[PDB]
Amino acid sequence: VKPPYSYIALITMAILQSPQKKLTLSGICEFISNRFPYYREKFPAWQNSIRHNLSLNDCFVKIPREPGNPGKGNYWTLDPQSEDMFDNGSFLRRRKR
DNA sequence: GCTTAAAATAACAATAC
DNA sequence: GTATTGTTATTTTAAGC
Repeated sequence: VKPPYSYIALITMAILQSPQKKLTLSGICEFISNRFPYYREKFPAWQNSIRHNLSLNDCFVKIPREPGNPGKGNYWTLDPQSEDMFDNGSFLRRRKR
């Protein structure tokens, strides 16, 4: 059902798409599932997968189980670094792996 | 044809409520 | 006690030499 793809890319865009300086792991899961149905169909653990490609890359700060996460109500905050490491490049989705 | 790197995936673990 | 997130580590895939 279609091959896999770079999540970091979708992530970088998920964060970039939000220049408001804010993001939510859950929100992303929705933004992705909303974008890709197949992904929301199989969802072979897009939790760690996303969160992985989400954190493992940008290297930002997130908020764990807070007093305002009834189900999937969390908050993720990223510093002005992701857009920095990106702007520098030119949307390289590999970088001579 | 082989190895190396990075990307992608999965499982657990820790905190918080 | 339960629920949500976070962190780590392992795996797999694909491209680099």
